[PDB]
Amino acid sequence: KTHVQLSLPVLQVRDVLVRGFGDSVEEVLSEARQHLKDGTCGLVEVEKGVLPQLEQPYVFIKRSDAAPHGHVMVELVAELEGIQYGRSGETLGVLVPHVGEIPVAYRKVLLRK
Repeated sequence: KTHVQLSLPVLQVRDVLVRGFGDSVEEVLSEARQHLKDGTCGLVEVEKGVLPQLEQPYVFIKRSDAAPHGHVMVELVAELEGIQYGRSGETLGVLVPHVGEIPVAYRKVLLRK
């Protein structure tokens, strides 16, 4: 399927144990997609002071359209030293590995895969 319904655990930035997906734009997009497929991907909501507490390159989920069955359609955009790889809508948050952190909420998304 071109899209997959996912429910992403929303993590507090100070709880996150693994603060990024790797060391290159291509690696972090690769790893983010693998973790999204494996159900091992968390979401951190972006506010003042969040991104400097995480590791670049960043992987964002961004709204790709204006929401089937409650799931917002999203796609992945990576960022490294202020350059983004991808073009999409509003940021819903930054993706990180999930390794058992307790979430504060869930974000229902339809991921363009």
